[PDB]
Amino acid sequence: SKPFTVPILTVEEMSNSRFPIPLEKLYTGPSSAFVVQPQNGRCTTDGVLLGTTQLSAVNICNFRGDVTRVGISHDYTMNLVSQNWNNYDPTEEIPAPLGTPDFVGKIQGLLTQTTRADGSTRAHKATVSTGSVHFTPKLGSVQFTTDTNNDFQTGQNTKFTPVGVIQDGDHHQNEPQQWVLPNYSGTSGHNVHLAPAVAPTFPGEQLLFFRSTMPGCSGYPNMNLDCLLPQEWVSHFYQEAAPAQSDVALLRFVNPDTGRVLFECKLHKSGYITVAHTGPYDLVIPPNGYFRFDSWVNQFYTLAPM
Amino acid sequence: KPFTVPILTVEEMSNSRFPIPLEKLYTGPSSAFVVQPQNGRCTTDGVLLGTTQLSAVNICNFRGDVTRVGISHDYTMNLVSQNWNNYDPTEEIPAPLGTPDFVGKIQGLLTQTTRADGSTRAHKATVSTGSVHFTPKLGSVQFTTDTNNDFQTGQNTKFTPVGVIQDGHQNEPQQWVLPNYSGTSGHNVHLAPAVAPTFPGEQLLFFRSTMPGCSGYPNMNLDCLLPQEWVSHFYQEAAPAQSDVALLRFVNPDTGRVLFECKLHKSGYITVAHTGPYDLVIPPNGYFRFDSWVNQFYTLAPM
Ligand SMILES: C[C@@H]1O[C@@H](O[C@@H]2[C@@H](O)[C@@H](O)O[C@H](CO)[C@H]2O[C@@H]2O[C@H](CO)[C@H](O)[C@H](O)[C@H]2O)[C@@H](O)[C@H](O)[C@@H]1O
Ligand SMILES: C[C@@H]1O[C@@H](O[C@@H]2[C@@H](O)[C@@H](O)O[C@H](CO)[C@H]2O[C@@H]2O[C@H](CO)[C@H](O)[C@H](O)[C@H]2O)[C@@H](O)[C@H](O)[C@@H]1O
Repeated sequence: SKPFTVPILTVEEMSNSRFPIPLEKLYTGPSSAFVVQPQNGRCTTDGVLLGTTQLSAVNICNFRGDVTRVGISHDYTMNLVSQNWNNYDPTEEIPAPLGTPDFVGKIQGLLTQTTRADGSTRAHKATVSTGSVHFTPKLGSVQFTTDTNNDFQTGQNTKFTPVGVIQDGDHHQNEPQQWVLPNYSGTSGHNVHLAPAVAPTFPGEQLLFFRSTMPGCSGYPNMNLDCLLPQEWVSHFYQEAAPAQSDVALLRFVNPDTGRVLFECKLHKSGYITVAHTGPYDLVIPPNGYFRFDSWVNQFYTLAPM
Repeated sequence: KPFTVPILTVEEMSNSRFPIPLEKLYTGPSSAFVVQPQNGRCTTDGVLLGTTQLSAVNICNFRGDVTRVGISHDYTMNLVSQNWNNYDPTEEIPAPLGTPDFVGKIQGLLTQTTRADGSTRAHKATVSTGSVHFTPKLGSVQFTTDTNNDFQTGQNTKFTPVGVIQDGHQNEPQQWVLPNYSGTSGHNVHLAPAVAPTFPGEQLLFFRSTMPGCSGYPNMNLDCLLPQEWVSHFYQEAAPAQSDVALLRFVNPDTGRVLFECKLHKSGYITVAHTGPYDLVIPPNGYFRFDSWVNQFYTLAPM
């Protein structure tokens, strides 16, 4: 049956699967203090999409719909539609629309709008607070704070394009909280249909993360953003749909110039990586290095230490 | 190695000329103007062309340090690469990889971090690619912003694009007019070639998106020759071309029925047999499938 592979793209050639920005580096660290349960960048090695994961990075943390002003304030409610402007279905068995933010934080960008009848357009700086009780994407609406109280029109197609994150408070880097899921239905109900939490189980192991730095837009935010799989790996597995022959795919990270293996890791078939290391470590890698699938192993495979 | 194209549907893919999803397929005449985009250019055997790079999220982004123009709201950015290292103007490319390849006013947010204390900031900003100060091949561009004092010198600064504006209707942007990458100081160099159908009865097939509009009455259509995912696929696979033309069938997998066939030229663009403007009608699960290597003279069934 179809041989399994991972892409040959280098880390810096790839994209974060949790926000529309490039990858910067590989990082491993302790996760015992967190529940690591992201909903974007979740895909099995056989190509089954999980959580809120969809196929292109450009759609992540984007929103579309019509807007109405909240009272006489600068806030606007967006009634969500799908990526292609068709109705959103809240009864679909997913946690929230595909691409919905999967962390608690205040994401800043531009809210843009076109008036269909005459082609007039407009844009305003806007922020969505995903920890707000008004963040209810599973129910079909989210709220934005904007720089206007009267320029947006009702009944017109409106898009939010994300740019970065903000923070407010004396406790610097206290938000965003990248490992805290929002309440997709607000106070109305609990989250449903989630991709599972992941954790290392084998002695001496940690998760391996693909790390980016989100742009900061105001205050003193925590800009670190870790994903479990690059977006290009999600797309690759989805298209290849190569069957998993065991629970774990052993990958070697290779320098293509010398041919030498730098380290090895375990790609679990449910779509995340562990390495043999303890503590925070920014991996020291050559920029042309890439991952290579070598063989099908089990969960108890003892890796060469990082 | 057998040549293939991705099995992704149109709406699962991204525009290779701006960081937005694909929406639809369009064919029309293009004899009256020059089709020479520089992003989304790649040969079927994986050679990147023009200003093309590998991820959609880096297109029309800019990074560098900024300095205010006088005491105005405009800022000059001295460009660096995606990972904050040197841009070399002597490299034989038209401009940095990912540079905009149309004349227009692109609006987004200009963001900055002060490294010493982690303070951050963001301001609405526009880059006019038809401006004499749009000189990315020289290493700099100019932004008009909504501040005249908040940006600091010597600090990492990023422009994230969102959409386009217009002044004066739908007269700008001009998607098929390349900017002058060196301004008035020199002519464009090292360009991916202009494209045109050569076989009678054929037209280009375009992968189309709508750029968000941010002010005025802009022309929001944006057509690319190859989805970004196809660029990335060919780059990785590097499958040899057995002729100059790959025959693709667009298939509805619900039925196994072929909806239309098209020619994917080795140098990286598609033609169909049709005369006139046409918005293609496709099922949501439709996709392109490579069937065989043929020649410039193979007659396509009418689209
Ligand atoms: C940390 C600063 O963040 C940005 O400024 C903030 C505004 O975006 C908004 O949220 O209001 C707060 C408080 O009014 C702003 O913070 C103040 O900004 C000034 C500089 O203009 C001083 O730095 C104060 O100490 C901040 O409290 C951003 O525009 C600014 O440059 C800073 O990064
Ligand atoms: C077409 C309008 O575009 C946007 O408004 C423009 C501003 O973004 C800025 O460029 O200044 C111009 C002219 O002062 C603005 O155009 C006017 O906007 C008013 C409404 O505020 C009227 O529509 C005029 O006819 C425009 O000339 C945008 O915010 C606005 O909603 C319109 O789409």
